[PDB]
Amino acid sequence: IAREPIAIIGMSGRYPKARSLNEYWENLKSGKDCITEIPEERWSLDGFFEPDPDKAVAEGKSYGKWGGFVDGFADFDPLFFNMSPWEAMHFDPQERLFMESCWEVLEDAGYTRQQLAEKYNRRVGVFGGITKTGFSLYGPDLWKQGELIYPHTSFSSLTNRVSYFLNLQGPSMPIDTMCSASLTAIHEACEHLYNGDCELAIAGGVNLYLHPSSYVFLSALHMLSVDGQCKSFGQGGNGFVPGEGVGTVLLKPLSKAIADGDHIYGLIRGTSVNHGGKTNGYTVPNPTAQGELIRQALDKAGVHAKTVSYIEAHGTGTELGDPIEISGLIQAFRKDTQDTGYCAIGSVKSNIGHLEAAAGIAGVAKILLQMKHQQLVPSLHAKELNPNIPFSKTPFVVQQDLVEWKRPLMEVNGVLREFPRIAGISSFGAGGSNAHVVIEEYIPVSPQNPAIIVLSAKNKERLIEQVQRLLASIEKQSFTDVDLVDIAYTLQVGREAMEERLALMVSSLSELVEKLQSFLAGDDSIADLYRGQAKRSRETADIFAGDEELQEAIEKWMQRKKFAKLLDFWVKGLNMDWNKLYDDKKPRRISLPAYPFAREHYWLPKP
Amino acid sequence: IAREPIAIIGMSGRYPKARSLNEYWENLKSGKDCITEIPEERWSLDGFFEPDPDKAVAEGKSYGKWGGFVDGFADFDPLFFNMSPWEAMHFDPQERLFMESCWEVLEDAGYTRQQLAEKYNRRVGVFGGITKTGFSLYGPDLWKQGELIYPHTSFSSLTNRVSYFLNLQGPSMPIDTMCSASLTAIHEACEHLYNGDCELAIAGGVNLYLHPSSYVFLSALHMLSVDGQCKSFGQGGNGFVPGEGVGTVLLKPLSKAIADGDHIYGLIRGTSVNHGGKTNGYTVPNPTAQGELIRQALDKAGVHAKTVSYIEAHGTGTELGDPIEISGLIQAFRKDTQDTGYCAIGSVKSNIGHLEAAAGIAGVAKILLQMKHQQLVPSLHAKELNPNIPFSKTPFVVQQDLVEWKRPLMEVNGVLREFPRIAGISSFGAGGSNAHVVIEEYIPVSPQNPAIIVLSAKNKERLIEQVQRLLASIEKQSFTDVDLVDIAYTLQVGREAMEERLALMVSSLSELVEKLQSFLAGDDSIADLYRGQAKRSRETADIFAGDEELQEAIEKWMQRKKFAKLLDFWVKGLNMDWNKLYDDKKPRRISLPAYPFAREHYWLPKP
Repeated sequence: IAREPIAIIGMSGRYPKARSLNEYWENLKSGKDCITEIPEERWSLDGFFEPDPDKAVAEGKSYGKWGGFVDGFADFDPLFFNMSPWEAMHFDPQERLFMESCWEVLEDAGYTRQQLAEKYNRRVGVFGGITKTGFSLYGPDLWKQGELIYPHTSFSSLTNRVSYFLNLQGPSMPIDTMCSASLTAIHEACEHLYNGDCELAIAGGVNLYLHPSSYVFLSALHMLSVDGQCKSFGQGGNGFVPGEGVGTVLLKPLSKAIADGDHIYGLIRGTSVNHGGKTNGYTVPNPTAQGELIRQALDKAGVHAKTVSYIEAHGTGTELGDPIEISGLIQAFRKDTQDTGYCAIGSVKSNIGHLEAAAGIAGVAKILLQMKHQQLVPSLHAKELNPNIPFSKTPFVVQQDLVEWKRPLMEVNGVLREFPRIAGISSFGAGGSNAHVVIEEYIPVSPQNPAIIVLSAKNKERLIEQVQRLLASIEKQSFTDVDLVDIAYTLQVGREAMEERLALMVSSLSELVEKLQSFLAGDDSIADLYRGQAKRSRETADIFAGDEELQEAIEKWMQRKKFAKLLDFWVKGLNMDWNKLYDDKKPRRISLPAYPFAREHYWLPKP
Repeated sequence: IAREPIAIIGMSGRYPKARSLNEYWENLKSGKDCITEIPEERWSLDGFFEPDPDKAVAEGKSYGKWGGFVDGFADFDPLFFNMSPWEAMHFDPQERLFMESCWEVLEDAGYTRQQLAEKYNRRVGVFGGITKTGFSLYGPDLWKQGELIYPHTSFSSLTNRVSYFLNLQGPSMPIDTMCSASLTAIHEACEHLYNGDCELAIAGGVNLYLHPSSYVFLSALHMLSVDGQCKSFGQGGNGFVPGEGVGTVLLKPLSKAIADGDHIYGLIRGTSVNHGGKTNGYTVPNPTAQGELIRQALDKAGVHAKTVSYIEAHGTGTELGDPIEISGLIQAFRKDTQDTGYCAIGSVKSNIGHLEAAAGIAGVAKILLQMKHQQLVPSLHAKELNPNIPFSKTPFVVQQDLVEWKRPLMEVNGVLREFPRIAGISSFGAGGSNAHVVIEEYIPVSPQNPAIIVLSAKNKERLIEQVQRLLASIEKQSFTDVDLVDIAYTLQVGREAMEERLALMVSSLSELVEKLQSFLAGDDSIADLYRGQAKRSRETADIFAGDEELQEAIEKWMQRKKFAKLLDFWVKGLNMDWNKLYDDKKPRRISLPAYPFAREHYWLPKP
């Protein structure tokens, strides 16, 4: 029997040359090649790089010097997370990026820690894909010099730190199935929702290259392309090029997501995992296993293969792997249809490289953005196709250009019928752990009644950045006055009230823009704008909170639109339940910029 | 609604001073303290050990020099696993131990890879607890000397290698929730059985200390006892002492285990996991979380707390942790009963130390052995109890001596009723990931018709060891002629036929003993005993296998008891289906010694 879909109600991500999901989409749309040489900051090429692959292996060197790298890999805001600068240095940057990403995904969804505790009794799971080690390798040389620095990678801490800080009591565990880690995390997250182990789940992954030995080892296994490219299904695919990233999604069963008014990116209709079993080699993929995997996900989802219109392939660009992936796909698909050339296929690995543990979540992000903008983006390095793959005899055509993503038409029974946009994504671990996920698009003020816009951050600098980023988002998302109430509501209930506070009473979006610009310009005496720190009136604020009579008065202030007094108190530290503003019709939560973390650089000292 | 229990149909384990489960039990029964100083083989104490704890931390040293260590930690039989000696050296010994343990657990259960493929379509999951890194830290010094040796710890490979070699296609993933890893693995294994992700599951864990930095780090966190003991619930508990181990269980739903005639160690009636959420410190356990965890497992199991008669506690022996564990337990228990002093409590950590990832499976092994022998063993270092814990006001009494384990009596409704032996086990990760499992005991030849005893190994040396170990087991398990048919059947269908073969036709157990002893003595011309290699008649054997007419003839040989010809051919490489021996009544599978792997030492070279 079929199960209800899992809604994706929040997403965060940083990928190569894409500090934000908006930049990620722009890069994907334009077919941007995000591969570069290793940054000197990570390590030097001298003594590391040897272009002759066989000589490189003989001399313990790497014949690859290319990768898709994330900017600010060592950036962190430890004060924000109640951590010391010294503590941060001990933390694997991968775990740091994931910490921020998990905070971001709650904010994207429009959730606070308080709401998760009150409404969901903290029943939130955290499933984090991770596989790379190497941070710890810097230890021994530091210890020889007497430094009391113990760099360590704790997979368990990847998720436990998040559960601790966000105050979550659902299952908290890392997923390491190598290259399929983050897609396996999504599978496990969904299954744990289905069996009631939690009511919400964070799923995702992270992948960074921190020590040069990672490249030396991949070279020793001849897994690297000498051309530094993932030529997904293209001629001359000869290995992969490594890549970095971090991403998460927030998951909740569809019926409840609709009931709670969440914004929905898409639906997970089915997921599957398996293992290849005994093949001709430990790292040799199994096309029969892959086909059964895909078929099971389709079956669980209730999806007919003729109605799948995009596949995000594993697609690492290997001579052996790429043709095997297509064999697996057609094995699954052909049980439903013999039709050919109707489904687009691609791989983001052609753009940003092989993100290993984070490859799945990166691919999911691509699918969701393709769904949002209803476009299919190019897949790179395959103008000439792998000649060993007979695509014309399969469902699949490698997407070469940016095009409209059209809803497909299938005959139910002599009647044409439009189907929604459905995509599949595969992720295959080198060790043989496989995962597949089937995703479907989601098809759903005045001076007399002004909006209350609130913003808050840990300090003035962060607050200013918040204002800048909100202004940019308003322009980028092409908001109008119709969106104002949603913006207000999201910032009200979807953001944690912090120390440095700002509040506005506005009648129009244009009004909001103007006052924020005046704020940034240094203008003061701005009409109906309030600034303050929560430390100013803390003793009084605490008295207000605990007191029945004083809370009633605040409620009356809200009922009678005494916003001047109300907003003045809020910026001074008085905490409110902004839901009290709304009698019956509650606005919707939408995506707005997450907290702009301090970008403080924390990386181990030279030995 | 309640779910049917998960049967434990196989178990393997190596623990400190216990190469076998039989030795493990003897140690537990006698209250043996298995803690020793660090073996010189692992690392030297010079430059490592400093008894002043605060001085040790200041100087990057360890104030602990004690542990529960497994013998043969670096032993492996790579040829057996189709691996090279060079390959083995690259493999983390933890992964090696787990590989052998997984092979052993199939054999204990009486399963072959072939049977798993034919009867269960390879739908077998592998869930392996692991958390320790350090093997890789030896890399940098080796690379400076130009060695092309890349020691690496791949959590994913822990399970993927097993899935590959054993040819399994169920979920294959490591579990790292720190100290609760292997108990979490059991939870995940059971849940994956319930949701149909597989039909059988291997669950367990492994834990080894391979690099001294592990102790230096535990010292830096002041987690080590200066007395090198886990004083579980005892006066002066002041930290833990580390410990090593590897263990696995094979799991299958009870109804099917009964149907297939498996031997059952016990029943998993309920399991639970959660996370502590926000506590006063990252490593500070949450008694309320623990109580809800335990209560959920009890609820899932349908177990009333008055009927639980033993708890295997996490019990690490810390000033803060031990009293919190009891608070959590009584919170769960008191929802069912206010009764006191009826349930025994203990921790194997008092015997073998804190096995971290493998602590859970070690505790499970203890519970099952206690159930098998219907005895409760001592818990050490608690003659004087922790004075901060008011045990007399709780259900619990620390087990001080070896005693009969009595089935408890509870009043259902004015009527006395005997209940089966039910135990709970807790495992708490330092990062806050918790697990609890509720386990219940399982309450179920002639010269004219001789038994066919078969043994086989990779070579003569291994075969000889097999014979020795079988003889020892016959004496140890106090078998009689009644057990002969089970022994025969288990060795027939529960063992993979290997290259070096031995077969006997016997009428009595005494006959079996005598002929095996003669074999070992070098006697030849032994009546009704056959020796051979499968390479001898390989070409002919292959012809026999593929041929319909020849197989019919073999079947007739079996039907007409032409064992002389039959056994002569089998030892020469002819493969048979021994089930053909049995018309209606099939004997039961029982526990017999697993394959005696070559003990070849593989450890990295000195830098």
